[PDB]
Amino acid sequence: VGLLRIHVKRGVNLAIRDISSSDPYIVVHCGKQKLKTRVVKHSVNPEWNDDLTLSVTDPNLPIKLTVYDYDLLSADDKMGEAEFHIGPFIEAIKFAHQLGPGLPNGTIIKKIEPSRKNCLSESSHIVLGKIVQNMFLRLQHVECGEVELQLEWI
Amino acid sequence: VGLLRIHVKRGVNLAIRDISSSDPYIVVHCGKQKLKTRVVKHSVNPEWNDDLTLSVTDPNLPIKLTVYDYDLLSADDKMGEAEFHIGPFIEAIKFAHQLGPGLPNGTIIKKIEPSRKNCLSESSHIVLGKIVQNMFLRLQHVECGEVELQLEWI
Ligand SMILES: [Ca+2]
Ligand SMILES: [Ca+2]
Repeated sequence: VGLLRIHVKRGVNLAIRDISSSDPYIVVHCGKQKLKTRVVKHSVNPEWNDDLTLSVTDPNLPIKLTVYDYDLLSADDKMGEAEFHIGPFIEAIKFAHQLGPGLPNGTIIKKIEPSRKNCLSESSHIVLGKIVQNMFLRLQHVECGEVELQLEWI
Repeated sequence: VGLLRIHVKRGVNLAIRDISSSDPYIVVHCGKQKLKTRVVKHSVNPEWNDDLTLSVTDPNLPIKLTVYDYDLLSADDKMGEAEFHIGPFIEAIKFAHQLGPGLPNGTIIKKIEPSRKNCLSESSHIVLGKIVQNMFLRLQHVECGEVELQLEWI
């Protein structure tokens, strides 16, 4: 158990779902938690700069992220989804805690490579007072779009 | 200058463009060469197993790959595109030639990591009598699909 802070920074080249634009927001859901960002109107490169805080019980179940086009009068169209795992992040955190302040500032603790078994668009760095994981996610099931976020815990 | 053999092996989870299926084929084009594979009817996981042979003049210009849904009565719908570079491959080839048969069979000469500046879905290996590059490409501008190919030269 712990508290995962997801800083949702921005979307890049998101899909159009309302002809001229989209009104994108993100839903994160982990088991049964569902948290949402604010809506950015008429944008496919939204700068959400929005923080979500997730309560982790089970560090091994994936965290799902979905982008939607907000529309007041109909169900919101999906604009891509991605999953990520926070196992490696939680382990990098345990380590840094057990080493103490002897671990130098700016140290990259772990590099995670994009593969066919994840949604990274580039190598994800776990970096050190705070351990942080920088993620650039390739959205699945959509013709374009990426989301950039940074993870914190706890 | 040289001859690039592109073994187009298969497509994986390609997009639907004719409701129930697609009839996918690939066009490769490098500057002004345009070469096409055979059409696989009613498939989104086509096993093309088809060879294309490209004449390279300029090793630094990208090779573009596009998948299309063949339809006799209308322009063929695009089903994704990708670009790849053969610079690193040609250099791995020069090397193996200059070393000679002292270079062990099965040796991985180069690993190329997926990044936001390429279309790899996983790390691409350049491997040795023949130098070969294995590529798994993530298609762009489409909601799903990958193409697996192997490069040979010359
Ligand atoms: Ca809308
Ligand atoms: Ca068709």
